[PDB]
Amino acid sequence: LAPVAGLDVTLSDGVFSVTINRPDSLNSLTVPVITGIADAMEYAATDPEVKVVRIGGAGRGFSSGAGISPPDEIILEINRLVRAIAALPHPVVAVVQGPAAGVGVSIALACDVVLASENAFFMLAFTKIGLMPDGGASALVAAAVGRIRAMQMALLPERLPAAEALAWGLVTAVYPADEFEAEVDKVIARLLSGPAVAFAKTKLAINAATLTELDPALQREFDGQSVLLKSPDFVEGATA
Amino acid sequence: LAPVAGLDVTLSDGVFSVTINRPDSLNSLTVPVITGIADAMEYAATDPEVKVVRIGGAGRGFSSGAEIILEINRLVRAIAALPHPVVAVVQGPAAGVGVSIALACDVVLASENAFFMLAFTKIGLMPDGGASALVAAAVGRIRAMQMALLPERLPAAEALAWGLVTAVYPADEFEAEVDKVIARLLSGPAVAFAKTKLAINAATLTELDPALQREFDGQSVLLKSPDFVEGATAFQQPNFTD
Amino acid sequence: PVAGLDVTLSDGVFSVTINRPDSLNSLTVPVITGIADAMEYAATDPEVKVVRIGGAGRGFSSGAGIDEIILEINRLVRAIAALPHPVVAVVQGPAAGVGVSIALACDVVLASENAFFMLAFTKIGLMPDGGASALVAAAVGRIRAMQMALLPERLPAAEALAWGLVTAVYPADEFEAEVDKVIARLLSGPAVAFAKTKLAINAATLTELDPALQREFDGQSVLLKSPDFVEGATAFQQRRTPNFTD
Repeated sequence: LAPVAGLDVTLSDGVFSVTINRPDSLNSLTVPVITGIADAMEYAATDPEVKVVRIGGAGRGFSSGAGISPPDEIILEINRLVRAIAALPHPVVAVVQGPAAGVGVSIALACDVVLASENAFFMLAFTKIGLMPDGGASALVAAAVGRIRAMQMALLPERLPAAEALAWGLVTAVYPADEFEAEVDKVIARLLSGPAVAFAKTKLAINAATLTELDPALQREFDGQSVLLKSPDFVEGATA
Repeated sequence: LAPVAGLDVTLSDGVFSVTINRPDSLNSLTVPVITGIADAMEYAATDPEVKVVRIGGAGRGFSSGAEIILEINRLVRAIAALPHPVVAVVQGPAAGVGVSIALACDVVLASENAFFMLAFTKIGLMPDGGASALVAAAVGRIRAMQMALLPERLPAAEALAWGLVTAVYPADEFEAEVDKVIARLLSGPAVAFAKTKLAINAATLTELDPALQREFDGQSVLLKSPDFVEGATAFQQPNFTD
Repeated sequence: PVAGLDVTLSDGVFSVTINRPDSLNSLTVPVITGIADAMEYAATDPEVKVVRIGGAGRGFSSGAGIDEIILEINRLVRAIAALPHPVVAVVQGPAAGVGVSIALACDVVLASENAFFMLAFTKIGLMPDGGASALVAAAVGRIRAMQMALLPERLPAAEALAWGLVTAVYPADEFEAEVDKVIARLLSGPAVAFAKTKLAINAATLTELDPALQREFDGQSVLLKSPDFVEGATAFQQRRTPNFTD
């Protein structure tokens, strides 16, 4: 597997771990990073040494989203990345220690388990800069919290705090910020000692029932974002 | 756009507003005025100076609800397909299809004072307006059955906790908070909002159109059945047997 | 006529009560076959207006006792979803594994404050069956379904109400009387509006129930005849931590 700058990928004791490490950019994502994540997830599905996956961010925040600083390519890699999380025949754990915004939220909600810090908030930032949701957020969000709440995060984006995310059913768990790394470790270890084949078949089955709209949604997002990206309102969006 | 008795429609500042004005019926619905809402929503879909749509009711209540089915269905598909944010403004009770109209919208803003009730079943009918899908899509299947089979006035605050409503305000802050939200929408990117709303609807409302059809087929039968007669009558002044 | 299972019709009220209190209303194949047959019977019979499932004594059902088991689970679950009457689950205590699936296939779920829910399958090396891969998410959404399934915990009634998983919670000492009120109110309601209401919501929300049941069959078939299952059931029998290796 090829190494990628701003991204640490390690496999230890069946825990495939993928950490985005651009702590100066608040873990914003660039095409070659999105691409390495996609590659790693696709890789993880093929390696019989993998039992549990974990994706997270170093520093203060999980990810600020796609780097706001050819255009269709970013959308295609983001889509290829989400498909790969959703297909992966193991438990995927998103470790959300700080803020997650735009695509960061989508990546996390493509995952199977979402572990939040009291610190963390979530924001579907896209309309703030003249874009629409990406990475399947058109389905992934509503698949967890329902329609009205999805519509709300997307048209009236706001820093949704962890405690509220959990009460909406958007995250699996919230730990106090001083206990977070320890509680996350206990979750990974419980999963690591679980029935690997039953976990695989359970994750795939819930996803086949709850994500029948993922692919259609990725097709629309590609169609829609691709116009919005090459459009005037977004040039203004990125300026401010 | 033809003016319609019992309905006010305005295009001020890029804000398309539609208000049911029959505060004596508690904003009850008829063919002519349903038809009007429907026409106006279809109008607002292509008028290139519209940015945000707004449905609401005069006075105390939002709408107390009810051929009539078909025009309701046309109304609902028009909300769902409108390529702008449509906002439900619910200052007081919303009953029957009134609930369905509000839930078809994309943002539901509610007063401390507001209440939602799907009480078709009390009078021998089934839910309408796509409620057999719109409710579940927001709050899931178990809560949806509860409202349909065990109807109860659902105060705004619980509705919010469930997640069928976007926001609840105190009666005395209500209109001001509503206008901040509208104003917030007006400031936003109009094409990105249109694609966002339509994308989210395509993911969540795949069962809405078939639901409109099954409802039409079902009410049709139930509307010309004893249990409706008996149920309509016992509200006027029930013993159901079908 | 089935051992461990009482079926009764009253004044339009078809009760179905598992009676293996000793094992917390465990489910054998004969008995699963029974509830299934009973649910199918109740769709034909014009005297039936409301249907209640429950289990005797402390528990509701601890699920499958511890292949045809799955085919019949599936039959049962389809029979409940297809039933043109309100079907009520009366949960006075623990619900585990397919016990939960059965509850969640119902239309109305009434719980005691004593009750809890747990998708146990995974503690013993199985996947969710009985449509649980569709039915749980259909009520509470994907993140929560996945949590219950991958990190099973005893989810107490009251937290199940907040999630949207059940219709109502009652204090234990008030539970039986309250169930009765809800049953009677439904008895008094219009039967055909109810039937159509039920089926319309089911048809909008359970679009994936059938595909789920199929996947669950193909998946459990493999898992039940695997080494992780024996390790799990044994370890549960022994009140012991399992060591999985598959």
